[PDB]
Amino acid sequence: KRRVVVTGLGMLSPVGNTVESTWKAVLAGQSGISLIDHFDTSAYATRFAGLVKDFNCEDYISRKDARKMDAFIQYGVAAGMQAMQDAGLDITEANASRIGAAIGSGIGGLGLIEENHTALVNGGPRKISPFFVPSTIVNMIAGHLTIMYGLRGPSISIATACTSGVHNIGHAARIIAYNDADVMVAGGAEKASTPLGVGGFGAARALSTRNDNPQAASRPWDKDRDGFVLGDGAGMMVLEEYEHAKKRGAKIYAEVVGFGMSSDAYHMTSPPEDGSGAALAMVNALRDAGITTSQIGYINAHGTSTPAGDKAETQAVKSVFGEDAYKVMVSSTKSMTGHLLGAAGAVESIFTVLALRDQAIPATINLDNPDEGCDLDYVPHDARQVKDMEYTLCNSFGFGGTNGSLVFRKV
Amino acid sequence: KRRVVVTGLGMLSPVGNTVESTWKAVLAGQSGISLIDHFDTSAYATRFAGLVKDFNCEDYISRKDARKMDAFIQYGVAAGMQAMQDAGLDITEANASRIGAAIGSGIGGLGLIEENHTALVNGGPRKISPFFVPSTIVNMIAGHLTIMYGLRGPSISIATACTSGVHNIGHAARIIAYNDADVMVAGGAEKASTPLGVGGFGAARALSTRNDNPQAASRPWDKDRDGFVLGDGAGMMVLEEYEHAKKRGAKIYAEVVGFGMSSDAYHMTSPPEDGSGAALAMVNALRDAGITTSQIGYINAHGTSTPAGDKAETQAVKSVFGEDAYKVMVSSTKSMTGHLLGAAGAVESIFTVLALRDQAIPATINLDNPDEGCDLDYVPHDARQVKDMEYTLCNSFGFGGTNGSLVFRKV
Repeated sequence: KRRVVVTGLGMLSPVGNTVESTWKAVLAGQSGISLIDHFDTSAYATRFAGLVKDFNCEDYISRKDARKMDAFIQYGVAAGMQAMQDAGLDITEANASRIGAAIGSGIGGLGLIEENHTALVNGGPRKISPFFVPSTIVNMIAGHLTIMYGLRGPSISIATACTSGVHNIGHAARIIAYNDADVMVAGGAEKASTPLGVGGFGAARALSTRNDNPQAASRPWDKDRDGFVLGDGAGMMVLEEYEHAKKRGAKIYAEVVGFGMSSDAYHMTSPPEDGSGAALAMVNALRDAGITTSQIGYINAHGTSTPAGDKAETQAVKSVFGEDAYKVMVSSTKSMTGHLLGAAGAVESIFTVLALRDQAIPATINLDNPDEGCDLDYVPHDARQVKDMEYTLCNSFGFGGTNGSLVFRKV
Repeated sequence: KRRVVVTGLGMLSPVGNTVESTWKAVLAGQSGISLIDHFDTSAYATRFAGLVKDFNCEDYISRKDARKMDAFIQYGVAAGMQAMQDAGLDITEANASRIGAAIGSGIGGLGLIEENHTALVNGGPRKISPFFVPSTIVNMIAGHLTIMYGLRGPSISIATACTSGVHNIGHAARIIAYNDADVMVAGGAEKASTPLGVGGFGAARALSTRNDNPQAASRPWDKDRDGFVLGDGAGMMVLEEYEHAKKRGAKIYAEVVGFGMSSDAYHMTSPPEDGSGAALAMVNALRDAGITTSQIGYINAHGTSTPAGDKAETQAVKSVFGEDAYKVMVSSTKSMTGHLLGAAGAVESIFTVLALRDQAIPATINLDNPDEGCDLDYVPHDARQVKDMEYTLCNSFGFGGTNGSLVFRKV
């Protein structure tokens, strides 16, 4: 069996423009939630979001090109480039066929779709950009990155809303484990903080409305949560077959040991009280790892700060772990970053990897008051330091009842 | 080692609302290209497309549900049911965890994004539909289907533009072969005949402009081809593990034996003149099959009717098959259907499977004059009848330079 490892990281988040800066901010509990100011939020019930600050795409992409790609692709490409240099692979003609990509997104280029539509409405079809389609569709990040680095291996893009990042990472490992690839760039990127994005989620009343204290709005498992907080960003991993990485002597962050999947088959947006589908996914990830519930130190929960959702996940954690539950620490970093959607699973899977490296677990900020049936150890306010920890569990449960989990092992 | 077979078919296309009706029209060489009507095409250079005709979604799903769906989700769901009904699956509780879905789309619900955006512009974020997000994002076809039939297994949605159909089917087989599921519903759906969709491809100058003779416009490998014709529809397959299929006495259409992936790493929309990316994908699908070039009877080519693209595919077939290039028959059904994008790989893979069943090969209509560097047997005008064919190859080469090919075996 071919073992798969993480040999390169890159990311853009609301609390940092690099991996390490974001990780520092995460451990120190700094919030990335700000007020939106790039469009008039007068009529909107929600006026804040987790935004990427001081991002200049001209470090990564010339502006001539950056005009041919929606912001979510710009993030994705940037984060991909970070991971590539972090990996330090040599791309040769004998290598190319064996290096590919698995990068997705939940919503994609909403921003550039809005632009082009207004242009169409105002000026007709001839005011539509000739690069409309390549700038907006979900798989164009991998499109840009493969071409940039001359990667000619398998290239896919899984779009499963909030489960994108996890699914992409997971299936990238499957592709490598199947011998179809030796190296994969995997992850997700998102920028749904647009008029339609904020408006759309607002119309569904899935958004928090605590405009008076934005950085306290995201409060998973707290009593006064009123919906999730929207966030932008991109997370990217370089996955590699294990012997291949050592033979070239790469820095090896962690091992991808388990990948489990399931669906709720319940409701399109809300999860089941029981959490059967979420539980199913973790059981599967664990079976894939050949590992028991009592070997897991930390669970990066979905933890979206939604009423129904946060309850479901806990009930699912209790169901799977039984009563290793209270011994195990369960934190959502979404208290800081907000919900990144398609990039959520990728950015959070990086935290679970870094957590193993540094043996430090991020806290769930704004957990001032436990909810009714929320008794587990959510690492309430400050980052713990733990020791001799070896297995991590990363969760994401997306719209459509799509569930996915990854298990990482310390190496 | 787990073998994967096809136990169910369902589809919606420009030439039929069922599989057998579509198949009939394809063998009879009927065109599905019509002039567009659901918006004013006065200012558009291209005013025709392959449209699904006489489709009523209330045949399949109630109008309240119908209301919360973009057209591409409606098509996908309808075809999903057809496949499930054809499969004759007994969904019990234990069974349920072992059945999932892998259904994608290249562009998704562009139509309803236009509608809600126009509403927003006219009335503000409070006139956005509360079902905006669940009605537009790509992975909601699998979402509805899982809920409908109580499927709790793995659920993904690969969004790789024109290659979506093939990647979804292929990875559905991988999931089954890896043992993460026993049954998988797979395929793609597309509805890009919208003002922004036709305008977007029109802006890129990739579309045909033969408005005077719409049904002769799609003419792959002809000398006077002037771009692809956009098409709509949805194709779906129920994939299943061989032992599981026989034990229940299933209708077995064929075997999924090979799956190849690659990327061009060259340009965002145009393919290279070789061949090389397309060649890689075919070679890998061949290797996956454990099979030689001389064992494949028919190639359902990508064949979009584009100047560069058609020449590239031929050259790709030359390099791979060598001496058998001329012994092998190569046809694109896009001559009649047009290019269905993310549903192209799905609907055509069905043609490759039906070809095995009936030992009949569809022609590529409008082939009046082969191009200069075209020397292969394209099945010029009429459907051919063949015997002893055991292997088929289905190709799809989509934007972003992502390539895929599936190998099917008669059994």
